[PDB]
Amino acid sequence: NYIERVVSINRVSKVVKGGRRFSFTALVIVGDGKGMVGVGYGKAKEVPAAIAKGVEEARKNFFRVPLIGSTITHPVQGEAAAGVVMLRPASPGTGVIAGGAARAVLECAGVHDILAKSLGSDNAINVVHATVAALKLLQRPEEVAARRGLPIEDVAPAGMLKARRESEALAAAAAREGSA
RNA sequence: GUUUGGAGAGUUUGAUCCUGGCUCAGGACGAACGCUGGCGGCGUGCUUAACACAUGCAAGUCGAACGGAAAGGCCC
Ligand SMILES: [Mg+2]
Ligand SMILES: [Mg+2]
Repeated sequence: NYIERVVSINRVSKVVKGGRRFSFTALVIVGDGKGMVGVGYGKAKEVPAAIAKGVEEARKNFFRVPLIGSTITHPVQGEAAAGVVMLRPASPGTGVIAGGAARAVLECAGVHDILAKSLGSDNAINVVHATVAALKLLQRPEEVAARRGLPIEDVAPAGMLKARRESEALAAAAAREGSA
């Protein structure tokens, strides 16, 4: 099951000697809610065809979000095309505290608890791009440990190790219930 | 050491991105005004003229400091 959010529909227009030739653009976000998300921008003469092209471009651009539990690993600031988004991890229960465009990215990413603030341009297209830039700056503790050559207990905070442990237990629980 | 904690929307253009102001959704009050109005608990009430003030109260008490004797009391 893929969750699909249409963030914005924009009616654009070319000009010609005969008048204005209108077109539609759709910014579409597709994800599985398991830490995969893709962003697709589709444009066509009609709204449904624009959305459909957006869905396809999003699936072409699936990428993986490092998620410790139901939260991002560490605070990050992504900047793209004047868009600036700050992401901060939150404790369980906080919920998605995010603005409209960033909410669509993070919900489809399956982030359940996050604090997100937009600090630059309010243009939905560029806010989405900035949010993706931030999510690409997220690092896994496993990857930090390897890149540093140190063990995991040496590079990460004990409380993040703990939250890792419990999240692995719930993954095992779902595997037990699902294979039973 | 460390989680207990940040949401945005509209509006410059034929269309676009940016910059940038304006406006709105929240909360608060020693409040006022309009419509409406059942009860109780607990608070609270001149923000203006340190303007002017009828009337009654808001500082007395001690006979174990003292001479005394108007009111009571008791004794002729
Ligand atoms: Mg701005
Ligand atoms: Mg006064």
